[PDB]
Amino acid sequence: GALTESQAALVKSSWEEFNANIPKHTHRFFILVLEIAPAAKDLFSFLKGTSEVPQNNPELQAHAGKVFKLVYEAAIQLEVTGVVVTDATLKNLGSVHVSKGVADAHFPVVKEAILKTIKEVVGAKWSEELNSAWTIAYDELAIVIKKEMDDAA
Ligand code: HEM
Repeated sequence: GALTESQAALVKSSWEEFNANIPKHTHRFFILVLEIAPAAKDLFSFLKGTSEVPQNNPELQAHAGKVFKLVYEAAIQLEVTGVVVTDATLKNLGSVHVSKGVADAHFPVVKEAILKTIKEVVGAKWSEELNSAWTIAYDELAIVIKKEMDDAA
């Protein structure tokens, strides 16, 4: 619907299972990115010039870890305040995605890699409720980001 408290708890929980194994789950996420769009390898500074996705790289891990934490924090905010707030950070995030060559058409790629990562994290605990929770938070955060992108390009 638009982030009920039970949806918000499901996101927080799954997020906590994600961050219990950062090395594994962030390796997995980038595999799921290149399986959807092999061309995306080149947008990524620590992926470029590699064969396979590094398994123990700190920059890959800190990056993929901020990405997930931002969606999870958008979902708590949609559930608390009813919106995703535009702040320094997300306007900065609009400029950086612009610099790197990210386009609007790119956003569904990262969406499907997050949904698929999360389904492998929770395993048997996966639900349609959890899936649709992650979907709303992502899509609400991509709107605000794309907005910030667009003002500059
Ligand atoms: C809601 C969705 C998104 C979130 C929350 C997000 C979050 C981030 C964050 C936090 C960073 C690092 C910024 C910094 O600290 O410099 C970043 C960088 C980046 N994002 Fe995203 N991102 C999203 C969508 C996208 C999509 C669709 C693409 C395209 C494939 C993408 C590609 C990149 C690239 C290429 C970088 C550059 C990092 C580097 O090379 O070191 N992002 N994103």
